[PDB]
Amino acid sequence: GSHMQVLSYKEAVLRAIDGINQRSSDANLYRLLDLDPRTMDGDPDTPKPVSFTVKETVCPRTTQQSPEDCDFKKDGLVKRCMGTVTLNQARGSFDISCDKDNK
Repeated sequence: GSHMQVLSYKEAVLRAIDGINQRSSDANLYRLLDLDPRTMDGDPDTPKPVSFTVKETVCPRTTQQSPEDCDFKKDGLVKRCMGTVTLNQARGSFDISCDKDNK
Protein backbone atom coordinates (compact mmCIF):
# COMPACT_ATOMS: atom_id res chain seq x y z
CA GLY A 1 0.00 0.00 0.00
CA SER A 2 1.39 3.28 1.15
CA HIS A 3 3.96 5.10 -0.90
CA MET A 4 4.38 7.84 1.62
CA GLN A 5 4.05 7.15 5.36
CA VAL A 6 5.82 9.84 7.24
CA LEU A 7 6.85 9.58 10.89
CA SER A 8 8.19 12.35 13.09
CA TYR A 9 11.85 12.00 13.78
CA LYS A 10 11.21 10.63 17.30
CA GLU A 11 8.72 8.13 15.96
CA ALA A 12 11.13 7.08 13.28
CA VAL A 13 13.70 6.39 15.99
CA LEU A 14 11.26 4.35 18.15
CA ARG A 15 10.33 2.41 15.07
CA ALA A 16 13.93 1.76 14.24
CA ILE A 17 14.51 0.45 17.72
CA ASP A 18 11.62 -1.94 17.21
CA GLY A 19 13.60 -3.12 14.12
CA ILE A 20 16.78 -3.36 16.02
CA ASN A 21 15.13 -5.59 18.63
CA GLN A 22 13.59 -7.71 15.95
CA ARG A 23 16.89 -8.45 14.21
CA SER A 24 18.85 -8.99 17.41
CA SER A 25 19.56 -12.33 19.10
CA ASP A 26 19.89 -10.81 22.60
CA ALA A 27 17.67 -12.34 25.33
CA ASN A 28 16.13 -9.04 26.36
CA LEU A 29 14.33 -6.12 24.81
CA TYR A 30 16.40 -2.91 24.52
CA ARG A 31 14.66 0.38 24.90
CA LEU A 32 15.51 4.04 24.08
CA LEU A 33 17.56 5.50 26.87
CA ASP A 34 18.85 8.91 25.46
CA LEU A 35 18.22 10.39 21.99
CA ASP A 36 20.86 12.95 20.98
CA PRO A 37 19.35 16.28 20.06
CA ARG A 38 19.85 17.56 16.48
CA THR A 39 17.96 20.53 13.06
CA MET A 40 16.52 19.15 9.89
CA ASP A 41 15.99 20.29 6.33
CA GLY A 42 12.37 19.18 5.73
CA ASP A 43 12.50 16.56 3.07
CA PRO A 44 11.15 13.15 4.28
CA ASP A 45 12.88 10.87 1.85
CA THR A 46 16.44 11.94 2.66
CA PRO A 47 18.34 10.13 5.52
CA LYS A 48 18.40 12.04 8.81
CA PRO A 49 21.32 11.55 11.18
CA VAL A 50 20.50 9.75 14.43
CA SER A 51 22.53 8.83 17.46
CA PHE A 52 21.15 7.55 20.74
CA THR A 53 21.59 4.94 23.43
CA VAL A 54 19.43 1.98 24.25
CA LYS A 55 19.40 -0.05 27.46
CA GLU A 56 18.45 -3.62 28.26
CA THR A 57 15.02 -4.08 29.91
CA VAL A 58 13.60 -6.91 32.00
CA CYS A 59 11.41 -7.93 29.09
CA PRO A 60 12.22 -10.78 26.70
CA ARG A 61 13.32 -9.59 23.32
CA THR A 62 10.18 -11.00 21.70
CA THR A 63 7.74 -9.62 24.37
CA GLN A 64 4.70 -7.99 23.02
CA GLN A 65 4.52 -5.63 26.00
CA SER A 66 4.94 -1.99 24.96
CA PRO A 67 8.58 -0.93 25.55
CA GLU A 68 7.38 1.74 28.00
CA ASP A 69 6.02 -1.19 30.05
CA CYS A 70 9.47 -2.76 30.15
CA ASP A 71 11.47 -1.50 33.06
CA PHE A 72 15.23 -1.00 32.43
CA LYS A 73 17.22 -3.80 34.04
CA LYS A 74 19.32 -2.90 37.01
CA ASP A 75 22.90 -2.86 35.72
CA GLY A 76 21.46 -3.10 32.22
CA LEU A 77 23.71 -3.09 29.12
CA VAL A 78 23.63 0.20 27.26
CA LYS A 79 24.48 0.25 23.57
CA ARG A 80 25.13 3.46 21.56
CA CYS A 81 23.42 3.43 18.16
CA MET A 82 24.54 5.53 15.24
CA GLY A 83 23.30 5.92 11.68
CA THR A 84 20.27 7.36 9.93
CA VAL A 85 16.53 7.02 9.82
CA THR A 86 14.31 7.80 6.89
CA LEU A 87 11.14 9.64 7.95
CA ASN A 88 9.24 8.13 5.05
CA GLN A 89 8.76 4.55 6.25
CA ALA A 90 7.06 3.58 2.94
CA ARG A 91 10.32 2.47 1.47
CA GLY A 92 13.99 2.19 2.49
CA SER A 93 14.71 1.82 6.17
CA PHE A 94 16.97 2.93 8.87
CA ASP A 95 20.68 2.28 8.74
CA ILE A 96 21.83 2.05 12.37
CA SER A 97 24.47 0.12 14.17
CA CYS A 98 24.28 -0.43 17.95
CA ASP A 99 27.46 -1.06 19.93
CA LYS A 100 27.96 -1.78 23.63
CA ASP A 101 31.64 -0.60 23.27
CA ASN A 102 30.90 2.80 21.81
CA LYS A 103 30.86 4.71 25.11
